[PDB]
Amino acid sequence: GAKIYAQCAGCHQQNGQGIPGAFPPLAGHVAEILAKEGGREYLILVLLYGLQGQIEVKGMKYNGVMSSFAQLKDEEIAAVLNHIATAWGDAKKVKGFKPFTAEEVKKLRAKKLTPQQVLAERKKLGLK
Amino acid sequence: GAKIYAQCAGCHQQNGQGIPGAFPPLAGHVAEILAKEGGREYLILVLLYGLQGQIEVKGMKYNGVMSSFAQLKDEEIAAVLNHIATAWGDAKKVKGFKPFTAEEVKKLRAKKLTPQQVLAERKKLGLK
Ligand code: HEC
Ligand code: HEC
Repeated sequence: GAKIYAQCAGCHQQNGQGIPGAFPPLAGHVAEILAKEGGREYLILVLLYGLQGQIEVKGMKYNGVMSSFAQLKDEEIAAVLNHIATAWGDAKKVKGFKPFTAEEVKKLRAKKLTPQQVLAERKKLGLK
Repeated sequence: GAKIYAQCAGCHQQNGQGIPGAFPPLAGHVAEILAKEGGREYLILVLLYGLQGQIEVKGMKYNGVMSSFAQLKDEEIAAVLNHIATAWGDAKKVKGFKPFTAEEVKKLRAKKLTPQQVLAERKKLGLK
């Protein structure tokens, strides 16, 4: 569950800062997405389905593509999330959130959505 | 050594297409870089140090960026390095063609370059 995050070095970087300019800050930014309910739903989504479509995160906008892995077993995922949700301080800031879990992960394979579909649900939540 | 290449959801893809404005295609596309006197180090630089800038993709120009695959060890890095290499029929073109002697690397591990910099070494070899 951090080893995973490691399987592809780069993208969102060992630091969570990822690498601003091309990948957004998971860095702490995961909280603000983890606050706003469903968020921990939006996140689940992302790795399973993929996301795309110009977006703004901490003002610097992005527009790129990010793939889904949706291969990693509900397990495999389930983790490399409470990992990016804690492993730079976030389970912190955010209220004692219930961690992640696999049934919830297959609970969504269902959804069987798309890179845009997915943005749509990032729309639902907004910002500031 | 291709399992590695695998750790990466999306990216240059598997059919190794990659995808306009985003990630250029290596499938096919790597016949060329090898057929120069660096094409073969460089890859290591690309891989090793990062790459940033618009460039020619047997047609398109991307403005994308490529994180550094810093983190991986030496061996692993000649693996994929031998994979994108072989995987989509490119070495099946190139002469006195060799395996990414997991050494050919510690060999070019130094320069301590940088994205634009290797963006440089690119256009040195002679491209766009
Ligand atoms: C691995 C090689 C990659 C690549 C190429 C990208 N990511 Fe991700 N990513 C994650 C989350 C939660 C988001 C959303 C952030 C938000 O909504 O504010 C992102 C988003 C992206 C984008 C932005 C999409 C766009 O519209 O342009 C891009 C380009 C992107 N990523 C690329 C989460 C993660 C991970 C967490 C488990 C992992 C691993 C990755 N991303 C990996 C990659
Ligand atoms: C996964 C983490 C990724 C992501 C997001 C990208 N790559 Fe690579 N890549 C490789 C090579 C040889 C090139 C360029 C070849 C040439 O110069 O013609 C690329 C380039 C990119 C770019 C474009 C670069 C730019 O600055 O515009 C981008 C956006 C990009 N990649 C994304 C080689 C490889 C690999 C070979 C071993 C691997 C693995 C990856 N790339 C992985 C990723």
